[PDB]
Amino acid sequence: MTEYKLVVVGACGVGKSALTIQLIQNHFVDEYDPTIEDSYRKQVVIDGETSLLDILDTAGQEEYSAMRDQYMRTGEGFLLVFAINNTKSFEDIHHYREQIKRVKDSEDVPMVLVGNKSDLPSRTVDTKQAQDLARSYGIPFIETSAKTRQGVDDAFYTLVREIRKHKE
Ligand SMILES: *CCC(=O)N1CCN(c2ncnc3cc(-c4ccccc4F)c(Cl)cc23)CC1
Ligand SMILES: Nc1nc2c(ncn2[C@@H]2O[C@H](COP(=O)(O)OP(=O)(O)O)[C@@H](O)[C@H]2O)c(=O)[nH]1
Ligand SMILES: [Ca+2]
Ligand SMILES: [Ca+2]
Repeated sequence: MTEYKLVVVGACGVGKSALTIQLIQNHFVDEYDPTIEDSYRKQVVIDGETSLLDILDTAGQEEYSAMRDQYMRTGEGFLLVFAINNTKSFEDIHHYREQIKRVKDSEDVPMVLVGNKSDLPSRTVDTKQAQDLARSYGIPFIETSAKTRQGVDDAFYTLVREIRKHKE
């Protein structure tokens, strides 16, 4: 039925590929090529409605390109991923949201804030601080672990729900 282009963004090392490969292939990768950018496709039923998801896992370099902008424009929703043990990656969220706003030429873009690595005890970003950030953005916040699979489906499916809400 409906096709959704989902884009997974966030700093290096936060778990973007690990989340995406869990969702698609149902295993946890311990180290995956940090530069590679690929898309993945999956059909899922969400709220009784079949959804064909096309998921772009971002990586590459810390640089502007017209080519990356082109692909980011195709996205209909974005996962803003940080790691709960990496404060810099949380500080970086703001940058990704701003660059999304730029390429979509919209401040109302479907997004979900994802705090990954929830299985690690050594947390440095409090749930409250991330919840307050998500509240300021008007988006959901979901804690995940690509390692245990806690919240992985929920994060992607909540982003599809956000895209559906926005399209109406
Ligand atoms: C370790 C490799 C990795 O995961 N990344 C490389 C650095 N990336 C990155 N660095 C800075 N800026 C961005 C900006 C974007 C972006 C551009 C336009 C719209 C939306 C958007 F997120 C991206 Cl895709 C990656 C950047 C990515 C992480
Ligand atoms: N403990 C833990 N490690 C994770 C989790 N997600 C990713 N990692 C690890 O963190 C590192 C970076 O993951 P990766 O998916 O390559 O990050 P990316 O640069 O954002 O794509 C790898 O060692 C992964 O195994 C998680 O939820 N829990
Ligand atoms: Ca990656
Ligand atoms: Ca909103």
